[PDB]
Amino acid sequence: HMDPVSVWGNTPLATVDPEIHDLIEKEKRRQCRGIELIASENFTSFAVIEALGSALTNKYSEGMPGNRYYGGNEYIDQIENLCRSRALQAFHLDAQSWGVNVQPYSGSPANFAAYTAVLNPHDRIMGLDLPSGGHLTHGYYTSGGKKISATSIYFESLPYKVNSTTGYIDYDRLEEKALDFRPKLIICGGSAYPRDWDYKRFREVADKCGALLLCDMAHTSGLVAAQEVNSPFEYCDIVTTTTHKSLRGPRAGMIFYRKGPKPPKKGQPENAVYDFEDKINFAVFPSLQGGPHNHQIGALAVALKQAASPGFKAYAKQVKANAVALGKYLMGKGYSLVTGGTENHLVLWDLRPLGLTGNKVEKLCDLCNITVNKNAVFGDSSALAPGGVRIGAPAMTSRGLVEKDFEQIGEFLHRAVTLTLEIQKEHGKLLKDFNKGLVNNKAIEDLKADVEKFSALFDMPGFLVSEMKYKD
Amino acid sequence: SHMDPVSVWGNTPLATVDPEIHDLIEKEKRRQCRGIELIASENFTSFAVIEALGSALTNKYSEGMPGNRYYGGNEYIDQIENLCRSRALQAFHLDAQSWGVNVQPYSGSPANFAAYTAVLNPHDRIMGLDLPSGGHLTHGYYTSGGKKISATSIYFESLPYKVNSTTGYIDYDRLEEKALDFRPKLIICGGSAYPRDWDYKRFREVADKCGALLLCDMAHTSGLVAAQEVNSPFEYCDIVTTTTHKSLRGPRAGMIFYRKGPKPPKKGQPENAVYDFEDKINFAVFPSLQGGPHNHQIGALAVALKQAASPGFKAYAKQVKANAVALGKYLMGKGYSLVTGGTENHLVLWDLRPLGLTGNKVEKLCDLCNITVNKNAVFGDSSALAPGGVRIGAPAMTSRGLVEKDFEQIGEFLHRAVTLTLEIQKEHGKLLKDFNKGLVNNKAIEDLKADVEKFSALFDMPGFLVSEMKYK
Amino acid sequence: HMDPVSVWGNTPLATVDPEIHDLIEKEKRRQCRGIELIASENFTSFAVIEALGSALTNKYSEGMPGNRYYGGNEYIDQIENLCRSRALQAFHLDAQSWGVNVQPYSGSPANFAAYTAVLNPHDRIMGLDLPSGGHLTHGYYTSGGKKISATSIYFESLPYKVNSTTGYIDYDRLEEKALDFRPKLIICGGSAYPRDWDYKRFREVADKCGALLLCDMAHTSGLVAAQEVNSPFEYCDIVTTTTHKSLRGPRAGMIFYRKGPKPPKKGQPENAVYDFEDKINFAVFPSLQGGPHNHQIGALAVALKQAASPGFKAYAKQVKANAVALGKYLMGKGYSLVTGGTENHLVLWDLRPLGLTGNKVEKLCDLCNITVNKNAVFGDSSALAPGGVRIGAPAMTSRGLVEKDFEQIGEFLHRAVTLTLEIQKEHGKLLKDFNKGLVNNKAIEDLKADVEKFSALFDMPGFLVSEMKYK
Amino acid sequence: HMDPVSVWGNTPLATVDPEIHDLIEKEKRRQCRGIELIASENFTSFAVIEALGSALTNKYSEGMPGNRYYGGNEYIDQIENLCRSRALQAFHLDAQSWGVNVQPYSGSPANFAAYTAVLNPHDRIMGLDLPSGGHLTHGYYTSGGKKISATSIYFESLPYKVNSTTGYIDYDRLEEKALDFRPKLIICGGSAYPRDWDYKRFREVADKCGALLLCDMAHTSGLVAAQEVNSPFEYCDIVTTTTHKSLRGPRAGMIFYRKGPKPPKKGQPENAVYDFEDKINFAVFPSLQGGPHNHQIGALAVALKQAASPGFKAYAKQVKANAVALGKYLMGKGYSLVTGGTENHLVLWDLRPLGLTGNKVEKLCDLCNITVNKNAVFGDSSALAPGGVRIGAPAMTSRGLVEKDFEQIGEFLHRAVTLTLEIQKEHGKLLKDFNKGLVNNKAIEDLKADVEKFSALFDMPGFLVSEMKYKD
Ligand SMILES: Nc1nc2c(c(=O)[nH]1)N(C=O)[C@@H](CNc1ccc(C(=O)N[C@@H](CCC(=O)O)C(=O)O)cc1)CN2
Ligand SMILES: Nc1nc2c(c(=O)[nH]1)N(C=O)[C@@H](CNc1ccc(C(=O)N[C@@H](CCC(=O)O)C(=O)O)cc1)CN2
Ligand SMILES: Cc1ncc(COP(=O)(O)O)c(CNCC(=O)O)c1O
Ligand SMILES: Cc1ncc(COP(=O)(O)O)c(CNCC(=O)O)c1O
Ligand SMILES: Cc1ncc(COP(=O)(O)O)c(CNCC(=O)O)c1O
Ligand SMILES: Cc1ncc(COP(=O)(O)O)c(CNCC(=O)O)c1O
Repeated sequence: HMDPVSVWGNTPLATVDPEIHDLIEKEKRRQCRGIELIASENFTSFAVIEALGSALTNKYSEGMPGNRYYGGNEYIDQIENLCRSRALQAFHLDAQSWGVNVQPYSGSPANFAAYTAVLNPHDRIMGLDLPSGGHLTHGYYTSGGKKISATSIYFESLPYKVNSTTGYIDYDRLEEKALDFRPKLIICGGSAYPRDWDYKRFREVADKCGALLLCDMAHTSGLVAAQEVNSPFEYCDIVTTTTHKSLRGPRAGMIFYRKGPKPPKKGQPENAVYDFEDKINFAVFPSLQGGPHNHQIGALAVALKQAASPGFKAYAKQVKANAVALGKYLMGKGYSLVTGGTENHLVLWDLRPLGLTGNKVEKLCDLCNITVNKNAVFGDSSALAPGGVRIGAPAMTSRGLVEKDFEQIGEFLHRAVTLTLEIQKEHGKLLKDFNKGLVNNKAIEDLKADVEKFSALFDMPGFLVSEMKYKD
Repeated sequence: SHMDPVSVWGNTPLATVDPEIHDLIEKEKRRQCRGIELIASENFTSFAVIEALGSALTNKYSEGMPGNRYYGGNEYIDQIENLCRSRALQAFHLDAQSWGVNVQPYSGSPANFAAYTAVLNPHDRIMGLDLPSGGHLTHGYYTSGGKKISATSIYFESLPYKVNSTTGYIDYDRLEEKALDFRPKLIICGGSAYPRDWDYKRFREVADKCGALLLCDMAHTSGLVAAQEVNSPFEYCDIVTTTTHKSLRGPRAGMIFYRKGPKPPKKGQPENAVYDFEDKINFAVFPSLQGGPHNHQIGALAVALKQAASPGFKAYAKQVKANAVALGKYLMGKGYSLVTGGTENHLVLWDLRPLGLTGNKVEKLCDLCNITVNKNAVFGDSSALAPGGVRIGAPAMTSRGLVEKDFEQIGEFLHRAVTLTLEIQKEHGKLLKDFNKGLVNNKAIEDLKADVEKFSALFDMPGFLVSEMKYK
Repeated sequence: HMDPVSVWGNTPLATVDPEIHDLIEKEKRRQCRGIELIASENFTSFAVIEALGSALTNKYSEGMPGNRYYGGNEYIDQIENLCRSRALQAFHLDAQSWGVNVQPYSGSPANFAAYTAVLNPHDRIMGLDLPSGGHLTHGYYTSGGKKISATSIYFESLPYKVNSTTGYIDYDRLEEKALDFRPKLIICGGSAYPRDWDYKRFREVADKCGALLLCDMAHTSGLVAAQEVNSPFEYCDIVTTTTHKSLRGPRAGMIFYRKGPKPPKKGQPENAVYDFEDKINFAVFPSLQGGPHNHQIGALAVALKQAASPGFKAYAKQVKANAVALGKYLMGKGYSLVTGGTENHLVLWDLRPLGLTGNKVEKLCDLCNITVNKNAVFGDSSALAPGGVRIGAPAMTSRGLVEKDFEQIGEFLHRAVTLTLEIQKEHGKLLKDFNKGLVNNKAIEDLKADVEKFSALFDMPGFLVSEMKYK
Repeated sequence: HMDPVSVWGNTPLATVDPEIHDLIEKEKRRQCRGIELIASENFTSFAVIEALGSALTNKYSEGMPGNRYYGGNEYIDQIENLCRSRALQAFHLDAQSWGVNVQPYSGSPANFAAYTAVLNPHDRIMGLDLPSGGHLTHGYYTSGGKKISATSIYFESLPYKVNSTTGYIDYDRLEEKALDFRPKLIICGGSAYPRDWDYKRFREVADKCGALLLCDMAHTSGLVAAQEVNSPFEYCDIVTTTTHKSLRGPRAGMIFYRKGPKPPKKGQPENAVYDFEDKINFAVFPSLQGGPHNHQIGALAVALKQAASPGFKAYAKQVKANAVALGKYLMGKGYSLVTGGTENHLVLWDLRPLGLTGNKVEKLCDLCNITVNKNAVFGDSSALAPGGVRIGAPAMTSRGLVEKDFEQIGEFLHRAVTLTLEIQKEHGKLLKDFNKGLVNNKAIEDLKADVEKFSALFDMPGFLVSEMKYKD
C-alpha cells in the first residue's frame, strides 16, 4: 500500500530522517560556535531560507516570463519578473540600459553561459590568473600547462597577472598581452584580489584590442550594490555575479548585460543597439541549463530586496572596515598581506615568509573552530599546499561583529599561526610528521575553547538559536 | 546609518520581510493543490525534503570531495554528502565495489554536461534520441533545419537516432546502422517524452559493435528504476545520469553514477583491466565545470533517497505506472492518438495533429482551467512554439494519492479541455490572435475550471499544510 | 673557389648526376616496355614536359596576376592568366559564370583549399566512402573509426556509400543521411567508381539540406573536357580536379567556382551573387600554400590547349571504348567487375570470388611488367590486402592502343590472375608462402616476355624511344 | 581520329604551344636582363631542370619506398631512397639519429604536415612574428587579429617578436611568453630575419615549457648544408626546409626528424626512443598529400648531390660575403638595415626613416629590372604598403657575382631609392599621385638601361644563353 500523503509528505524532517536532521543541527551549531572566515561564505537570512525551502521547488518553468515551455507559470512568472527588476534596482541600473538573467544555477554556470553567449568554441579569453587572484572560471590552467577549468578547454585562455612585487594588477602587461593575444573577451573581477579594479583602464584595453569586457563581481557584489566599491557597470558590457557571497543571498548566479543604444565608436554605424539579451538568454536556456530553480529565484528576490536597504549599506561599510581592521592587526604582528592591505571584504595572507603552507594553517585553524581556506598566492603551483590563507569579513560581520571584534579575530589567528609554527618546529615540515602535533595538543584544545566562548555569544541569522537542538 | 540588528533582517520570517514574495509563494501553493498538475517532469516533494532544502546547509563552501576539500569547516557537510552517496547506491541496488556516484551536479543538464566532459574531448561524437522522437535537449539536440540548440550539439558532434515513424518505437536497426557509419564515442539512451521502456541489452550490443561508451539518462523514470518497476540501465550502461526531482520525488539536483572495479571480459581488452570513470567524472564536475556544491540540495537529496528506498515508495511507483496506463486507455477509447498506442512508464505523449490542433493551444486553454500540461514535440515537428503534441504525466497527481479511477476522471477533464479547444478554433479561427478571442468569458472554460478545482480539493497535498495556507 | 656557372649550372644531367640519370633512363624504359594500367596515371606530352622543366621554376609569384607580393612577374602573370582562361575554355565555361584558381600544387591540396575556403574547422562534409570508390580527401576514416585523411580530422565527415548489391551510389541513403547529418558541403566524384554521376540528384539533395555541392572530377576531367561524361558544372557550386590523370597534363590541381548571380531559390534575397572567388583564392594563398609552382602552371596551360583539340576528344572517346572492351573481355572470362561494367576510364575488379586479394595480383603483375594497383572494394577493411584491383585505360590509350589491343591486355590480365591462382593453390594463402612461388617461375618469365613484346609495338609520348639509353 | 603519338606527344613545345613557348623565352630573357634580388629566389641548374622536366612526372607512388599503394615503383623507389640518403648526407646527419621525408610538395605543405604529425587541432604553437621576420606558416595572424595563415586557424598561435632596440629575437620575452602560453611546439627559423639563431637557447626555452622544437631553415638551408651558419640539428626535434631558396634546388619541401635513443632527461624512462618517423610520414601521406611528385624528388636528389660539393660550400661563403658587402654599401649611404647588418644571405632594409613604403620602391625597381620584394619590418600592419624592402644575395651570386659586383648592385639600389624619393617629392605620397612619376620618366629609362647593360654580361645557369630566343 502507498503511505498516506501525511506520513511521507507532511511529516517533519526530524521524524522522517533523524540522521540528516541531526547532521543539520550539528552544522547549525558549528556555524554558531566558530569564527567563520571563508571570504566567499556568508550567513543568509531566515526570510531567504523560507523562500529557498518552499513549494517553488516543484515547478518546471523553462523559457522566460510570458514565454514558457510549460503551463502553470502565472505566479512563477511574477516571481522571476520581480527578481529581475529588484536585481536592476539593487545595482542602480536603468532598465532601458541593462537587463538581467536570474536563472543561472550558481556562479560557474553563470560565467560559462555568459561566455557561451558571446563566444564560439576555442575563442580567446583573458582573465586574472588564479595565483594572482582570479577564479577557476576565468580560464584557469596551471603554470605546468594542465587545463583545469573547462573555461580553458572549450575556450582558449591567456591569463593576466599581478605585478610580482606589488601584488597589484599589472595594467601595462595586461595591455601588452591583450594586443599580442587578441582576445575576444577580457574578464575582470576576482576571488582573492584584495584591491579595487580600474574598470576604466580595462575598458581602454578592451577597446584597443576590440574585445568585449566582462566583470565577474561575485565576491564584492554586496559592496557594489551598496556603492562601496567601484561600479563595473560604468564600463563593462556584461557583469556576472553569484548571490551567496557578500550579497548575502541564496546560492545562485546572475548575468547582467547592456541593452539599448551603443555609445559612439569610430567604425560602428549610427543608431546601433546592443545585441546581448537574446544571446545571453539563449545560452542559459535552452543551450546549457534546463528548468530554472524557482525556489532559488524566489529566495534571490528576497535577498535583492534586503540588499537595497539602508541597513545593508551599513553592513557593506562595516564589512570593509572590519577587513581593514583585521589586516592592520595582522600586519602589526609582522605578517605579510598581499598588497599590504585591502580595499574590499578580504585579506590574502602570504605565509611563505613564515615557512608555512596554507593547508597546515587551515587544518590547525579548523581544529580550533576557526574556518578559513588555504589559498594560492603569486607564484604558487601547489593547490594541495599553497603559500597563503584567505580571510574574509562578510560572515562574521553578518553576526554583528565590529572592528574591535575583528581585532580579536586577528589575535585568534595570530595564536593559531603561532601554534602552527610551534607544531612544525617540534614535529617537522613533512605533513605526516606535522600531523603528529595535532593529536592531544593542549594548546589546540585551549584555543578551541577560547574560540567557542568568543563565537557562541554573537547573534546568528537564519534560524533561532533558542530552538536549536545543540545549545552547548 | 546603523546596521540592522540580526533579529530584524536575519531572523524575521519571510511573511514580514517580503510580503510580496510571501504572497506569491502562497498563491503558488494554492495553484499546486487546487488544479490537476500533469507535467510529466514535475512532482510534489515532501515537507522533509523541503526542510533540508531551506536550511543552514546553504551557507557552506565545500569544494572537493568528502575528506579532501578546498575549505575548512566540513566535518558535518562531509557526513551529509557521504550519506547522500551511500543512500544513492542503495536506492538503485548497486554494489559499492562496482558503482560510484557523484551527487554534486546542480541539476540534470549540469549532470549530463559533466558526464560528457569527463569522457569526451571537444567535438567528440555522440548519439542520443532525437528530441521530436522523445530525447532530451542535452542528448545532442539540433533541429531538422540544422540549427544547433543544445550546447551538447555545439561542444560535441551529435547525430541523433530516431523512432520508427509509423510505430513510434525506437528503430534499433537504424540506430545500429547509424552508429556503425558515424562511429560515436558515446551513445546516450533514456528520454524525456518516450512512453516505452528501453532495450538496454540491445544498446549495449550496438555500443560494443562500434566501440562506444553507453550512458543512460534515467531522469524521468529514476523513481521507477529505484522501485524496480522498469528495466534497470545499470545492468548494461557504463554511466547513468539522472535528475532527482521528477519521478524520484526529491529536490532539484542531478547525480552521475559510474562503473568501478574490473571490466567484464572483452576480446582485445587486456586482462585485469579496470574501469577509470571515477576520477574523470569527479574532476569534470569539479573543478572543471561547477564551483561550490549546493549542500542544502545534497542534504535534501539524502532525505529523498531514504524515502525512495521505502516500501511505500515502491507502491507509489507501481501506482504511477498503473495510473498512466489507465489514463492512456481512457484517452484512446475516445479516439485520441497516443504515441506507440499506450505507455510502459509514467507518461503518455498525445499527438494532436489528427485534430488539426497544436499543443500550445491545448496548453493555454488547459491552464485557464487549472489543468497544467506542457505542449510537446512529436515526430516530425519543427515548431517548438506550436508543436503537434501535448505530454501528460502521472507522478505529481499520484503523489496526492490519486488512483486509476481518479486518472480516468483526469482523462475526462482532458477530453473536455481538448474538445473545448477544438470548438474555439472552429468558431474563432486557427490564427492564435483569433483563437485567443474565444478564451474571454467562456462559460464552458469556467465550468471546467470549477469542476477541476472541486475534484482537486478532494485530495491531500505533500510538502506543506493546506490547513495553514494563506489562500484557502 | 666557386665552380664556373657552366660547370655546375649548364652541364647536362647525364654528366652532373649519372646515378639519377641512369634511374630516369631505366624508368623511361619501364614506362614504354610494360602495360601501364594504373587508372590515375597517364603519359603526358613532351611539350608539357618542356614547360615543366624550365626557368619558370625560379620565380616567386605569390598573389594573383596583377596583385603580387614580389616584383618581376610581367611574364609569369601572362602565363597564369593564359592558364586560367584556357582552363575555362577547356571545360566550356563562361567567364562571367565561372572562375578558376590554377595554383594548387596537386589534387589533395586543391581539395583541402576548397574546403578551407567554404568551411570552418569541424564543419560537416559528406563524400563517397573510400571502399565505395571515393578519395582519401573526401573525408576518409575507416569502418574501425580510425581517422585517416586530414579531411576527417579538421572537418567532420559522414561518408555515403554505394548499394552493397548493385555497386551504384545509394541515392536514397545519401538523402536520408544528409537530412539527418546536415552537412555544410556534399562532395561527389570519385577514385574508383566505374559509373557516371547523377549530379542533378546530388543538387536536389544538397538543396534539401542547405549544403554546398562540390564535384572532384580528378579522374574523369579529360572525359569531362571532351564532353564524354556528365558535366558537373551544370549542378555543382565548386569543381576541383587534378590535371595529371585523364586530362593528360602535369601534376597539379585546379579549383573552379561559380561567379555572378545565383539562380532563383526560395528564401534567398533578390540580386544575390556567388561569393566564392575571394574565399577560394585566399584559402590557396595566403592561407595554405606559398609560392605557386610556375613551371607546373605553364605546363598546365600547354596541357589545357592540348585538351581542347579535336584529337583530344577522339582520345577521350577511345579511352571509354577501351575500358568497355577490356571489361567485356574480363567478364567473358567469368571475372566480377563492380557494377558489371563501366561508363568511364576504369574498371574495378572484385577478386574476392576467386579467393584472392589485390596485393597478390598487383605483385605478380608487377613481375610481368603489368602495372596495376590493388584497390579497396565494398566492405574491405584491409588496405594492405584489399579485395580488388583497379584497371584504367588512359595511359595505354595515350600510346595509341585501341579495343583489340585492350582485349589482348585483358588476356594478359587473365593469364596473370590464372598464374596467381596457380601459385596460391600450390603454396597457400600466407604471403610469405605465396612469395616463394614467385622465384624461378617459368610462366611468369613467359608472360613478362609476351608483355614486353606487345608493349614495344606502340609509340610513346613524352620522350623519344629512339634516343633513350636502354633499348 | 586520334592524333598520332608523335604529333601531340613528341612534338616540341615551340611547335605545340608557341604562345607559352614565347612567354617562357621572354621570362628567360627577363631573368638574364635584370638584377634579381628576391631573397627566396635562386637560379637552379640545368641538371636539376632536366630531372624536373622528365617522365618521372607520370608515376603514382603513394607510400614509402618498398611499401607502396601501386605497382611499378622499382626505379621510383631507388630515386626516393637516394634523395633521402643524400638529404641526410648534405646536412651531415647520422642516419641512425635522423630521418627525412622528401615528399612535401613545397615549404608550406612541409610545415603543415610537420605540425599535423605532432599536434592535434587547436594545439598551441609559437613562431617568429611575421613583421619580426617569421613566415606565414609560423602562425601568422595580424596585429588587428585577422587570421591569415591556416596555421593560425587550425592551430592556436602566439608569435614571439624581436626586440625593438636591436632587431634581434628577444629571448627573455620569448621565454616569458612560452611559460605563460605553454605551447606544444616552438618554431624557429624565418623568412626575413638577417641574423643567426641561438638554437641552444631555444632548446632551453622548449625544455622549460615542455615544448617540441622545430626549425624551419628554408631560407638558409644552403648555408646550413655548407656549415656556414649554426646547425639547427644540434638542438631541434624536427627541421623543415624548402629546397629552392639558398639550397638551389627544385621547388619542394623536406621534413627531417630525430630517430633512435633520446638524450638523457629526468622525468623520462630509460631506453626511450624518438617516435616522430611514423607520425611524420603519416601526416604527409595519407593524411594530407596524395601522390608524390617524383620529378621534384628526382630533381631534388640532383640538387642535394650538388649541394654536397666543395664548389657549393664556396658558393655559400660567397653568398654571405656578397650580402655583407651589399649591406655595408647601403649603410655607407646612410640607409637603415634591420639589426644593422646581416649574418646570412639577406638584408632587410627599413625605408621608414626615408618616408617611403616598400611597395613604391618595389614598383620603381621593377620598372628598372631590379627585382625585389616589399617586406614587413617591425611594427608594420600594412601588407600593401609595408615599411621595408628585402634584398637577397643567392640568385645573383649564382650568376658569378662577387663583392665588387654587389657594391654596384648597392649603387643601383641607391639610384632607385633616390629616384623614388624624387618622384614622391614632386608628385606626392598618395599612390595614385606617385604613379604619375613612373610614366615617361627619363631617369627610370636610363636606370633600366644601365641595369640591363650590367646584368646581361653575367653567365646564367639553367639554360644556354646561346640558344635562347631573345638575345636582345
Ligand atoms: N584566486 C583564487 N582563490 C580560490 C579559488 C579561485 O578560483 N581563485 N577557488 C574557487 O573555488 C578556491 C580554490 N579552488 C581551486 C580548485 C582547484 C585547484 C587546482 O589547481 N586543482 C588541481 C590540483 C589538485 C592537487 O594538486 O591536489 C586539480 O584539481 O587537479 C586550485 C584551486 C578557493 N580559493
Ligand atoms: N617576414 C616575412 N616576409 C615575407 C613573407 C613571410 O611569410 N614572412 N612572405 C612569404 O611568402 C612574403 C610576404 N607574404 C605575405 C602574404 C600575405 C600577407 C598579408 O598580411 N595579407 C593580408 C593583407 C592583404 C592586403 O592588405 O592587401 C591578406 O591577404 O588579406 C603579408 C605577407 C614575402 N616576405
Ligand atoms: C569571482 C568568482 N566567480 C564565480 C565563482 C563561482 O561561484 P560558484 O562556486 O557558485 O560556482 C566564484 C566562487 N569562488 C568561491 C571562493 O572564492 O571561495 C568566484 O570567486
Ligand atoms: C531525460 C532528461 N534529462 C535531463 C533533464 C534535465 O534536467 P534539468 O531540467 O534539471 O536540467 C531532463 C529535463 N526534462 C524536463 C522535461 O522533460 O520537462 C530530462 O527530461
Ligand atoms: C621560412 C620559410 N618557410 C617556408 C616557406 C614556404 O615555402 P613555399 O613558398 O614553397 O610554400 C617560406 C617561403 N618564403 C618565401 C619568401 O620568403 O619570399 C619561408 O620563407
Ligand atoms: C578523385 C581524386 N581526387 C583527388 C586526388 C588527389 O590527387 P593527388 O594525388 O595529386 O593529391 C585523387 C588521387 N587519386 C589517385 C588514385 O586514384 O590512384 C583522386 O582520385
